[PDB]
Amino acid sequence: MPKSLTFEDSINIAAPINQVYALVSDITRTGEWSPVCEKCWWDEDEGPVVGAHFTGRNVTPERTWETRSEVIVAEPNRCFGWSVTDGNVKWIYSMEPLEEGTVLTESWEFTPKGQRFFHDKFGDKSIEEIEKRRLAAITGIPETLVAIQRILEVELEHHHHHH
Repeated sequence: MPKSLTFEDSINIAAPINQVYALVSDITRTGEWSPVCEKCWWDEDEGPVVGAHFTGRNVTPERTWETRSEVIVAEPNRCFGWSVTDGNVKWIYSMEPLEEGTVLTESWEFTPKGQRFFHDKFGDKSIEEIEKRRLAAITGIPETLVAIQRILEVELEHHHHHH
């Protein structure tokens, strides 16, 4: 039942917080004059603080879509969590720097606001659509946590560390 489209996953990575922060924050890339992006900028231009929001319209031969994400929690080298639109989608990345690595803990909190975007169109028939995005995050977020860990550990050594 449409109640709370929320999922979280945490993993211990054998790489420092400098690696983990730079890996999870993937928006800024080769785009000095906008190639695959139409217009994309980050809060590093102004100031990455609570209330600031990085905005990026992406352009593809299929779609043209824009994502603004507001920094509702800014903790320098402790936790960086943004929100796509006014309390609609949350992406909360808790970063715990160990003396042997960093534990990344992601929390996706999709509220009834964006659920209503499906519900108000179909309701009965949109149940599958809200379950779709739920289950795609239940599979997608843990997958991503392992991918962040993996690419870093291969880059650290690749040798010895393999089960």
